[PDB]
Amino acid sequence: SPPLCTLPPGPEPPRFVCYCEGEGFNLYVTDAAELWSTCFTPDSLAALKARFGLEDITPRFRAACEQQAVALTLQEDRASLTLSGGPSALAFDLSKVPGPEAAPRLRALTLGLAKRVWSLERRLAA
Amino acid sequence: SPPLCTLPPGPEPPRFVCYCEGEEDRGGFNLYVTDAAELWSTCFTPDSLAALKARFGLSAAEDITPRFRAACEQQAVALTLQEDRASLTLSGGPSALAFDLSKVPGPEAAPRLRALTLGLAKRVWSLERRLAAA
Repeated sequence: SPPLCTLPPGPEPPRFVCYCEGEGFNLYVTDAAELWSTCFTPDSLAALKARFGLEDITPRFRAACEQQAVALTLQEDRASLTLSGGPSALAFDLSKVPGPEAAPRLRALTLGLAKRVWSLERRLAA
Repeated sequence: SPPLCTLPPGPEPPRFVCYCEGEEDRGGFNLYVTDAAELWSTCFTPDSLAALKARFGLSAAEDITPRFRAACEQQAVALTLQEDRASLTLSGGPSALAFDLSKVPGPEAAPRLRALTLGLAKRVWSLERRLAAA
């Protein structure tokens, strides 16, 4: 079950979603109109783990999502996503994803959430 | 929590979401179907809702939401697209209900989809939170 979380974590309406993908591995955040991504190459991911020490990012991110310990800074075409939980706070630089690239991902994201809801509501009934 | 389902039912990747709104401030009922690119709605008026509920022998004070919820549960929802227009069929129950949908305009459709994506994610996070307990 692909981890994600929403911001603000309050009862206020969520204004952003943060999620991640396969370990092509990446972090994403969107306000559902624009999409920001870490945009990792397999080289720069290792560089990141190395700067930070490792060797899997997903569990740290899952852990921050559960704790609602994710911090988000957005200015323009650049974002930063911060993970608190582990030994060192983790920060990620994100760049805005061009519309034609972001678009099929946003489409797939929404349709995928819905299938998760339908499915989760099934399971919960059991 | 608000009823929805995805199509196609089964293991294949979803191409469409069906959901509904209203019948709580209580707002008029509408059904919405989307491929997450375009949005369609029942675009009900009070007259058209009465006329639909008559077309299939339902009453004015009757909520439609429970039957839609029942179609969603059983994945007994049928969809047609002329692109220009749509049909939705509910077969969750004893009697089938068919709906005419038209395209929702952009300046209204766009903010509804954003809210849908974000709302699902809240729902997912909350549901997945609510599930770990049992």
